[PDB]
Amino acid sequence: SEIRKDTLKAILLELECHFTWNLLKEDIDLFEVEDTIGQQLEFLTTKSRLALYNLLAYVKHLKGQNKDALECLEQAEEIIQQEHSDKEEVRSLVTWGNYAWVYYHMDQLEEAQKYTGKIGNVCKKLSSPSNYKLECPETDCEKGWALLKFGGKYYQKAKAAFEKALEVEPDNPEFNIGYAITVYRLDDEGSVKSFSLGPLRKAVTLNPDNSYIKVFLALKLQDVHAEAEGEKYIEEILDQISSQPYVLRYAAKFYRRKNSWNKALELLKKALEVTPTSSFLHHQMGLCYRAQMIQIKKATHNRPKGKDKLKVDELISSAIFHFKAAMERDSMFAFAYTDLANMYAEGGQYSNAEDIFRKALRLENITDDHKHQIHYHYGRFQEFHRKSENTAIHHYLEALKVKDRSPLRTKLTSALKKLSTKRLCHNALDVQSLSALGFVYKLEGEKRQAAEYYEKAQKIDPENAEFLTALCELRLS
Repeated sequence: SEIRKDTLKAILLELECHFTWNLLKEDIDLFEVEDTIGQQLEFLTTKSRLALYNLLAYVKHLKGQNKDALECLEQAEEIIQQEHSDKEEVRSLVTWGNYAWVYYHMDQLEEAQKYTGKIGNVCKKLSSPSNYKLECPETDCEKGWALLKFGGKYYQKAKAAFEKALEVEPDNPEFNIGYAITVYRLDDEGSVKSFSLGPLRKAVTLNPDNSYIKVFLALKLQDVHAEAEGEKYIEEILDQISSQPYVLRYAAKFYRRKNSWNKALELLKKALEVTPTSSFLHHQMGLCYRAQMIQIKKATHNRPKGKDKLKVDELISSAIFHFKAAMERDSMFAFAYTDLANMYAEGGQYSNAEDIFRKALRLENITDDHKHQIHYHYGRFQEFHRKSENTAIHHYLEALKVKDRSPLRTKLTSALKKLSTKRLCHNALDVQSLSALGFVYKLEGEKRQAAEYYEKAQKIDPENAEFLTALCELRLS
């Protein structure tokens, strides 16, 4: 019955939970997010298993695994009850909201209504101004963490949620970690900012035994050239994090940026032992082997000999090994494809690089951010290794069409201008170059120039709908 489904949905949309926080599937890699959450659940890396299971349940649903989502929600409930709180009904509202939505998506309307009913009863008892929700700092915090996990498009929204929570309890240890991590994420080659330094120090003060927050402080301290103070925090946590793969990968980053490669690898290996299925961790190892090789090549002016040549060959093979192991564990782990392809290209293995790039260019269910970077890297490969300028222009353009504002924007528009201008010097009637320039100048706001270029392209190709559309938009002035 579409009638009954829609009246229930009116109610489900009034709940506060993951299904009403606008957390879009298209903005994440579900397998990577699922891996990340799993790693955070390991060996009490967090004091917040409840939020993690609620989020994991939402992610399972997004992967089309509603039965597994129910299992996470059952684990969520057990964490609530086992706590024997006088506030177990209020603490249960997000978990109940997720239950209602999941049962709704499984076409179990009667079950969904049991949960909306329970949510309604609590809100009524507590005299909430809303029928189906109850304002609470804790829920703001949980929303904060969910937003944070969905990535860069949500960082400002996450910051707002944590600030809402902090408004009620400014010295809450948990809200402060969430706030400080968000500002850390917003601080992020830049140049790197240090707006997070204050909030991170505060969060560490409020959470003296927390390895998770300490490692971010160490990283930030490293960023502002206080590596020595940062290493003291790293040394403080090392014994506590030996079975905590999520924190280990950040401590390993700390050592990698110091060029302490064996230290970084020792930690990443500990991490892979807790979670051997992690694409993320394999890729991090590959980056670490690659960084070492680049450093050796520099120190030997690109001509390594002897034990250095030997080391370089081993590092290259080890890097390839881990990039492939990453791809094997998540066919959607796009960073592994491009880093692998770029390595083959650098070693002159063009067929191999092309094989990898073609797989990457055909991945469908990956974020626009990843497609954008894949197009960029393929464009660079075409420009500098194939020397195929038209093919490069095609992919630089696709990169911009997928994502027009990113740290790659300046590089993309500069390359498009250069190759298009060069081409137009040879053939004033090259349609691809004319329209590339029209696209770039429109994107930059140079509307007269953009119209001039598109008008030339259209006169040569009169029925091209893209040129007609771009021109219609420009004529709006």
